[PDB]
Amino acid sequence: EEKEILWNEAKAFIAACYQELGKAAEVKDRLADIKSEIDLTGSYVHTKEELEHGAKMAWRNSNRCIGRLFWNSLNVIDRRDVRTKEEVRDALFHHIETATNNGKIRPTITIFPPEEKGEKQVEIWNHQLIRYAGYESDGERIGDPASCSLTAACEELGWRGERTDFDLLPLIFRMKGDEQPVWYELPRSLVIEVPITHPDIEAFSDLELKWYGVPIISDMKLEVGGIHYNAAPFNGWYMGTEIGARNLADEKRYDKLKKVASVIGIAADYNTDLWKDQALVELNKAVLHSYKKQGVSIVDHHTAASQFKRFEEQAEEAGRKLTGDWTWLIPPISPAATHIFHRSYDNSIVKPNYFYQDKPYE
Amino acid sequence: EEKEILWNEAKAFIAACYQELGKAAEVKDRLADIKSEIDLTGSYVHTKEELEHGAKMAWRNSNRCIGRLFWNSLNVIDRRDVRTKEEVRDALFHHIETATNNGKIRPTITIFPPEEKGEKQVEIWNHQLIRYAGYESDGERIGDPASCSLTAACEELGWRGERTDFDLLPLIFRMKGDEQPVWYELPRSLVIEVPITHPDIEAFSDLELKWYGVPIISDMKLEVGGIHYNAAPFNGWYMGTEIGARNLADEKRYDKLKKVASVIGIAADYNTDLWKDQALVELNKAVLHSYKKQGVSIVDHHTAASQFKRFEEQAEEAGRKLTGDWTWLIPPISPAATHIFHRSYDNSIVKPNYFYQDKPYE
Ligand code: HEM
Ligand code: HEM
Ligand SMILES: C=NCc1cncc(OCc2ccc3ccc(N)nc3c2)c1
Ligand SMILES: C=NCc1cncc(OCc2ccc3ccc(N)nc3c2)c1
Ligand SMILES: C[C@H](O)[C@H](O)[C@H]1CNc2nc(N)[nH]c(=O)c2N1
Ligand SMILES: C[C@H](O)[C@H](O)[C@H]1CNc2nc(N)[nH]c(=O)c2N1
Ligand SMILES: [Cl-]
Ligand SMILES: [Cl-]
Repeated sequence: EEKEILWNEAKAFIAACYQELGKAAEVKDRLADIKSEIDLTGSYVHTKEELEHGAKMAWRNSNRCIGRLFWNSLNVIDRRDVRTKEEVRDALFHHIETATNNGKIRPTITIFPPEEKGEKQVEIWNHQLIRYAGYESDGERIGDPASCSLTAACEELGWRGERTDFDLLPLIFRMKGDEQPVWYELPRSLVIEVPITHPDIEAFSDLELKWYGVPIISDMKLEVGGIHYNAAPFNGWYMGTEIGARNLADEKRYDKLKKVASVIGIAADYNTDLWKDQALVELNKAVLHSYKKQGVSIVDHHTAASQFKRFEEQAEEAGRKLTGDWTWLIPPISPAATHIFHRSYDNSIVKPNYFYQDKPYE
Repeated sequence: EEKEILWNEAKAFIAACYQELGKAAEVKDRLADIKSEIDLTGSYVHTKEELEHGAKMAWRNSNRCIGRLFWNSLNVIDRRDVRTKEEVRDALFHHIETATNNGKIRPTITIFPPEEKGEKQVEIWNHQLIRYAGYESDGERIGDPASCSLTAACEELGWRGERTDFDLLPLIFRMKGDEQPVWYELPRSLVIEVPITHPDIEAFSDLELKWYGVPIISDMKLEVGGIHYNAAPFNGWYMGTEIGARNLADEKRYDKLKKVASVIGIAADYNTDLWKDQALVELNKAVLHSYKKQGVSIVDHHTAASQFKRFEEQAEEAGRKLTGDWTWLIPPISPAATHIFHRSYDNSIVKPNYFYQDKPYE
């Protein structure tokens, strides 16, 4: 019956994928070979064309993503050939390098061997390949609280963080047949960081804020035609709000709004002064300004929303249903200033897609 | 069967209402009289206590409302005795006066006779008792575009607006047995308006912006225990964002953000400058400052969210399920700065409640 779910998903994917690539006449024969392959082996292997397009379809189907306009230009790196942790490590190093591209970020996905019997070949522990550590001890909070549990896990494995507010977490992943994951410290030369300054508030640098250049989500599962690629790290460029309105602003993150209000010279005493709102705007202006100044790719929420409007228009022209999660698509600042706020979206799940999966820690 | 829906709703309402008022032992007898009344008359008449509490329950059940903490302090005016348009007019005039309360706004509802056979005794055309007219002709747009259709309707009835950007629409309602609605010009002495100034940007007054003091929604239907009060205008005080981030900001409303950016001395050329976001903050600061300065009640979105958190806490303590519409509860500026953004809400509809109903114009 496991050979039935896989067979059904495969038929749906191959038909759709080959339609879009204009290879509709080759569906019948390809479906034949797959049918035999599932019978004989219990699974099937995607061609590079299928895998590449499947990854692109998956991004296109990500309801929560505002940046889906450029789904078809995704850079897909096929690494189903890896067998050693050294190979996984170097593939992850390479992903960071090519995606970063000296600041001109290339949306990229590196695809590792898929689950077999639901048995993972490679199991990545990082939420993102580049992320800051977090510590909580004796009322003392350091770094990114979102990373507290992974950090403690890494420190259980012999790693020790310097306990700055911006410790780079090591890459940590487990190979099939190993009981523990291994960890590799990130070469700093691969990691671009952006110091946060303000275009006209000189004192903003006193906050000593910074963030990393490329968000590379590495703990989600890519599903393509019944095949579960549990290890397939992917990246885009940041939307400024992710950093300015969430990462550095949330009380359960870096919680910097009070300090921003201070350096911009406004009181943080009264709700009616809207000091949090003002601090959010200046901080988000600072983030955008800082990334542009260092020549690292970034998009503001207005421009991103305009691009998403075009994605909507493109979907209609192509005859494809549009799906989306309104609650995630709206930016966390001035959402009513975007068209997204003023329309509704069908939150139906279409495959191929990227999914949450259980963590091996916590 | 119409006597069945009514009977079922009545049983559910009376039981619940009398539980909450601690009059549980009187349910059986009250349900008896109602049962006979429905048999004999085809409907039933609420006691003043039931009507008052039903209106309060309805507010408490309004999923989209962030101000529900004060549901139990609602001022309920029972006007089921009205029979003439002069009486309706004076009741509406009175509502404006008492709710305004010289600026110290009292949340108030005036309840008119309910539908009979679904036949309306009184039919209010206004969306709000106080609202600005809107005009669209020859590429010339004046006033509030949201009011374009009602304004044209009023001008079909012999009314003529001065075509300022802030023409007060007349009260317009239709009595049962009349073919046309009547209209009465609002006495200016009853209407408080607030000129919009900025606490430290003196040039802000050049925009000549203003808004009315009290939002009195007058086109929704109150449903209590099977009884349809189609005419029951109600009001609270404004949350600043309604005016600053929507009414004066929406492109399909007053569309003032470009002009705000000008008077606050920032460029409106680049999305990356976040000029819309900055303009929104200053405009919303101006609104709050202006209402406080004139001694007209208003609440900022942070304070309102804190109050709503208490409503959530109060609901749990009372053993009542909480319902809400996340998409409407989140404020249109800095929503992620409120707790509302970071939790989910069950959007189930509980009666008593306030409902949309079809308009007699358009
Ligand atoms: C090219 C630049 C991109 C931008 C600006 C962008 C923007 C965003 C943003 C702002 C979010 C919300 C993140 C959050 O609230 O935590 C998001 C979610 C998401 N994006 Fe994108 N994105 C981009 C590229 C991509 C790529 C390349 C993929 C994968 C192929 C992708 C897949 C997703 C997914 C799966 C989510 C939802 C994750 C979740 O459910 O938690 N996006 N995107
Ligand atoms: C006391 C001050 C109050 C504040 C600050 C407040 C705040 C709000 C706000 C901001 C909205 C959203 C409006 C929009 O987006 O168009 C809302 C919706 C609503 N409020 Fe309140 N409210 C208050 C009192 C009341 C009262 C007295 C009632 C009725 C008894 C009420 C019932 C509702 C209803 C029914 C809606 C939704 C209307 C719709 O679905 O379009 N609220 N409230
Ligand atoms: C832990 N935060 C929730 C979470 C969980 N699991 C995956 C997540 O991904 C968010 C996400 C995913 C893809 C992105 C692509 C580009 C971008 N700028 N941000 C992006 C953000 C977020
Ligand atoms: C036409 N705009 C949509 C709409 C339709 N029908 C009713 C509406 O009511 C919004 C509403 C309702 C009650 C309120 C009470 C207080 C307040 N400050 N705003 C309030 C706003 C809104
Ligand atoms: C599409 C969406 O339902 C619609 O634009 C809503 C979004 N949330 C809102 N929330 C409030 N308070 N008021 C509104 O008018 C809207 N508009
Ligand atoms: C409760 C709600 O689902 C949750 O807080 C969501 C709201 N919308 C969001 N939207 C984005 N883009 N990112 C988030 O983390 C969240 N949080
Ligand atoms: Cl992030
Ligand atoms: Cl309004």
